[PDB]
Amino acid sequence: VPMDTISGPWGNNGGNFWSFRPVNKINQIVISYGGGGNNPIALTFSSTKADGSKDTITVGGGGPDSITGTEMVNIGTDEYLTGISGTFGIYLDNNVLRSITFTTNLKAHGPYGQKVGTPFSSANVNEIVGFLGRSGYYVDAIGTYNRH
Amino acid sequence: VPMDTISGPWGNNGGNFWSFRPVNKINQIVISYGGGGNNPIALTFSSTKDTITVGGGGPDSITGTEMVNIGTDEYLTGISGTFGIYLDNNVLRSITFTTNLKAHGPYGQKVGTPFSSANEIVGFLGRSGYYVDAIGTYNRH
Ligand SMILES: CO[C@H]1O[C@H](CO[C@H]2O[C@H](CO)[C@@H](O)[C@H](O)[C@@H]2O[C@@H]2O[C@H](CO)[C@@H](O)[C@H](O)[C@H]2NC(C)=O)[C@@H](O[C@@H]2O[C@H](CO)[C@@H](O)[C@H](O)[C@H]2NC(C)=O)[C@H](O[C@H]2O[C@H](CO)[C@@H](O)[C@H](O)[C@@H]2O[C@@H]2O[C@H](CO)[C@@H](O)[C@H](O)[C@H]2NC(C)=O)[C@@H]1O
Repeated sequence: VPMDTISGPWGNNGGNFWSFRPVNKINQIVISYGGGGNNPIALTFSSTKADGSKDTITVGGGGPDSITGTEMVNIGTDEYLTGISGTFGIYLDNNVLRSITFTTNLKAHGPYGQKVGTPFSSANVNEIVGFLGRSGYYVDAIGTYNRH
Repeated sequence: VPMDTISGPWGNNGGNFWSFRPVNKINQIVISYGGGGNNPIALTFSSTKDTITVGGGGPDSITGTEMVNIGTDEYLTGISGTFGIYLDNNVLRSITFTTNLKAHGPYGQKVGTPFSSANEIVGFLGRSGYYVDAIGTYNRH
């Protein structure tokens, strides 16, 4: 049984594995921030079905950390995710996701968070049809599922 | 400059180092529990005022406490207990505080790997975060 090509994951081995590849396009992403600054702590990916129901996952933000702010990625009708990039660095003695950018066929959304630490970038070829990685209190790792 | 004899510590490398050796006798120990059960999450050592609390660094709410009251002619002499897994953490599961008079405990659930010290206990040290990762004693004969 064939399975979608994984790019990455990028990051480290903390937290718990997570995966989300819905059968319908991911049209909305919420970046949750903590600590009063631009510190990403959680990601929500959602895909709205024709009937009004949503496929959704939230990863990271597994702790008591108060959500202090959110940013959103809105993916339009003739828009689709093509690439991701960002940085992994230290947030409160944790090597985690520090910034993230979501590229579509139409624009780059972001940067979301703080451009600090070790950078990573997906291969510029392609459609991103899902995400996977590791998370706990924050986002420990992230990669993509891909289909050309 | 001499320093008091350390026994142990026992446990693992989790959490942060802690240490408490007061010049006044430790007369009370509070054992804090979490998750509605017999699961120790924090230890408070207090002197006749010197005090420390170790563990309980999480949002985990305290669901109960128990107390050792050390008598005026009583003093700590040994410790023992177990370490094991509590919510994906290899931490302290039970502890017994022995004095010249009696063993106090056990406090918690006697599950996991046992330990026991080989005297007066004059303080404690260890590692802690959300729970108690390690524990040992300062000693003076
Ligand atoms: C529920 O408590 C656990 O998770 C705490 C947060 O760490 C999680 O999130 C990060 C980032 O996403 C991730 O990398 C971790 O793996 C962990 O996720 C958990 O992963 C395990 C599998 O590994 C999985 O089973 C769990 O489901 C998953 N949790 C969730 C909610 O999904 C963690 O506290 C963090 O621990 C790391 C070191 O592992 C540390 O760097 C972080 O600074 C610290 N976070 C915070 C907010 O303090 C919990 O562990 C605590 O307490 C334990 C018990 O006493 C200790 O053994 C741990 O070491 C840690 O204490 C911290 O220790 C570091 C030094 O090691 C010290 O700098 C901190 O001060 C101290 N914390 C305190 C309060 O003193 C526990 O794993």
